[PDB]
Amino acid sequence: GTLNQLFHNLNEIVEDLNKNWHRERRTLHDFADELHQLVKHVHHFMLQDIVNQLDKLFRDLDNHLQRKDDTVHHRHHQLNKLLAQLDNLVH
Amino acid sequence: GTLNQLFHNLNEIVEDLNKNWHRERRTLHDFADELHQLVKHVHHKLQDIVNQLDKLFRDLDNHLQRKDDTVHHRHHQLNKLLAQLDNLVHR
Ligand SMILES: [Cl-]
Ligand SMILES: [Pt+2]
Repeated sequence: GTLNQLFHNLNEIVEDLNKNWHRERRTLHDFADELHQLVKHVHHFMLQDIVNQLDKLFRDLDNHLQRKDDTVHHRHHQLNKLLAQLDNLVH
Repeated sequence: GTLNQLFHNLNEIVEDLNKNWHRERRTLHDFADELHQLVKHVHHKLQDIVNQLDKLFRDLDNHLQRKDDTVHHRHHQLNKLLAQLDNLVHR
C-alpha cells in the first residue's frame, strides 16, 4: 500500500533526526566545554565584567543543553511509539 | 480511524518540533549575537583569549547555518508526509 511508503519515509526521517541530534549534541557540548574552560582561564588572568558576561553565556548554553536533552528524550519516545503503531497498520 | 489517530498524533509532534526549533534558533542567535558583542568588545594570555572567543563564535556561526539547512529539509519532508497522510485518512 501507499501506507508502506509513508511508514518507510517516516522511518528514514526519524533515523536522520536521531543521527543529526547526536552530531548536534556533540558539537554543542564540545562548544560548552571550551567556553567553560575559558570562563576559568579568564578567571585566572583576573575590566572583569568580561568574566560575568562569559559566566552568563556558559549558564545560558548549559541550561539550553539540559533542557534540550529533556525535549529530545520526550520526542524520541513519542516518535517510536508512533512508528511502532504505524508498522502494525502496515504489517 | 486508527489512521486519523496517527495523523492527529504525528501532527502534534511535527508542530511541537517546529515551535521548539523557533525557540532554539532565537535562543542560539541571541547567544551568538552576545558572543559577537563580547568579541568586538574585548578587541576594544589576553590575546589568547580573543582568539579563543572568535574561534567559538565562528564554530557556532557555522553550526547555526548548517542547522538552518538541516531543519529546512526535515521540515519539508515532514510536511510532505503529513499531507500525504492527511490525503489517506479522508479517502
Ligand atoms: Cl556530554
Ligand atoms: Pt556535556
